[PDB]
Amino acid sequence: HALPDFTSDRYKDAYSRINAIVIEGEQEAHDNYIAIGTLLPDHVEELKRLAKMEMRHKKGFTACGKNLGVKADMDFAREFFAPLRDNFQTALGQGKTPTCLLIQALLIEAFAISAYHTYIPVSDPFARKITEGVVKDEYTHLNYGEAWLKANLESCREELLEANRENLPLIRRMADQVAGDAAVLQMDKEDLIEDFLIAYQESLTEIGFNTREITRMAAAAL
Ligand SMILES: CCOCCOCCOCCCCCCCCCCC=O
Ligand SMILES: [Fe+3]
Ligand SMILES: [Fe+3]
Repeated sequence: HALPDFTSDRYKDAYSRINAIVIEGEQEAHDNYIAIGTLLPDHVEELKRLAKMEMRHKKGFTACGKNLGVKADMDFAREFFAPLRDNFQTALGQGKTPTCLLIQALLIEAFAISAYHTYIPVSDPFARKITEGVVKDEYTHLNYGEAWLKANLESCREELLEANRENLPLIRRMADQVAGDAAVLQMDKEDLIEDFLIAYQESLTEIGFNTREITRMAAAAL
């Protein structure tokens, strides 16, 4: 806390959707951290700094698409995120800070970390430097969210178990929907799943969940 042919129509086609998802994910991260600031007004300056970070990342990932001569399929990306975006919006409107934090700071960050770690060894030299820069910049020891959830665990255990039950399957469906395009990019779905589960288990351990609790939570993916 072998390399694909980056110039082929097959590669560019799959990249148009993967690149769009990463770009949209970064925009949504910016919007979510600002929204979280309305729930945690004393966290506004840290959340503004984290939102500026994600926008820097959005620009770097936009340049990855441009460098390969690929037009990002933004409509596909907006639809890909719509279920999780809807649940974040519902929790936000209800003032459900633990749900908002689990979605953004835990699920989405672990999803991003796994994607970046899996992509790095199979990426083009331009995108590799951008992605490595993004991982060597997803940072505090604990996120605004480990740290707030670690500090507030006793008041929000049941909501966290509910948020996980509702949102972890959405993350699994997202991984299923993009597995084909990820394989075109020479990424193995099993590596993505393994890295996500490890990153998510690490965050849950840090927050104060025990092994049995984590096992039951990870099982909600099915
Ligand atoms: C239940 C296992 O779920 C496995 C999910 O594995 C991750 C597969 O994701 C590959 C698609 C790439 C999407 C990257 C998301 C970018 C979000 C960046 C937002 C920054 O906080
Ligand atoms: Fe990011
Ligand atoms: Fe992030």
